[PDB]
Amino acid sequence: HAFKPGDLVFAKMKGYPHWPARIDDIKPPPNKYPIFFFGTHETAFLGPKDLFPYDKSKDKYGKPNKRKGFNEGLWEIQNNPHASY
Repeated sequence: HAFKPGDLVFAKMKGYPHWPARIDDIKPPPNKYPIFFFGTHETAFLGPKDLFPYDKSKDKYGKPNKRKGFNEGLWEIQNNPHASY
C-alpha cells in the first residue's frame, strides 16, 4: 500500500542516520509526505525512497546512537508512536 498518516518508518536525510519517524496528516511538494521525527519532534517533507517501514527495518536501523534526540526517539516509536508530542 501507499504511505498513510500513522505509518511508522525510519526516515533518511543527508548527514543523519536512519531516524525513527511517522507519517503525519497535514500541502507537501508532489510525491512527498509530512514526516514527524521522534525524539527531536521536528518535521520535514520526504519521498518514499527515503522511507523505510519500521517493522521490517527495525533490526537494522533501530539501534542506539549518540545523535541528539535519537534514543528518546526509539522509545517513542516503540512505546507511544501515535501520541501528540
